[PDB]
Amino acid sequence: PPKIVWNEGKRRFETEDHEAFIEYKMRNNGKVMDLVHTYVPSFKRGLGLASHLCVAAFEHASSHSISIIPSCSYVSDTFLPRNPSWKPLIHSEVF
Ligand SMILES: [Br-]
Ligand SMILES: [Br-]
Ligand SMILES: [Br-]
Ligand SMILES: [Br-]
Ligand SMILES: [Br-]
Ligand SMILES: [Br-]
Ligand SMILES: [Br-]
Ligand SMILES: [Br-]
Ligand SMILES: [Br-]
Ligand SMILES: [Br-]
Ligand SMILES: [Br-]
Repeated sequence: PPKIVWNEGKRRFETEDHEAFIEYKMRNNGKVMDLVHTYVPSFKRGLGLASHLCVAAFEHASSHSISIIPSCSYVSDTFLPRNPSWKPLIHSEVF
């Protein structure tokens, strides 16, 4: 898979070239990660990056016992339905 890094200073997981990313906001004393925006430029489409970015964010949340708000339409409309094994990470009140 493509190398994804965690850029805390920009609240994002991103490709190493910074061009594709998923941004988040932390809430509730660091217990909830709101995935607010996934961005893949058109020239980087077709590489699975949106999904790889989501996996990186979900793995981070899972490892840290953080729940997720899937605010981003990619996360909610595409990633989660296609990857339902990640659904338990979603804050229960979201769904
Ligand atoms: Br890349
Ligand atoms: Br890259
Ligand atoms: Br934050
Ligand atoms: Br917080
Ligand atoms: Br709480
Ligand atoms: Br935090
Ligand atoms: Br793609
Ligand atoms: Br993509
Ligand atoms: Br996906
Ligand atoms: Br799955
Ligand atoms: Br399902």
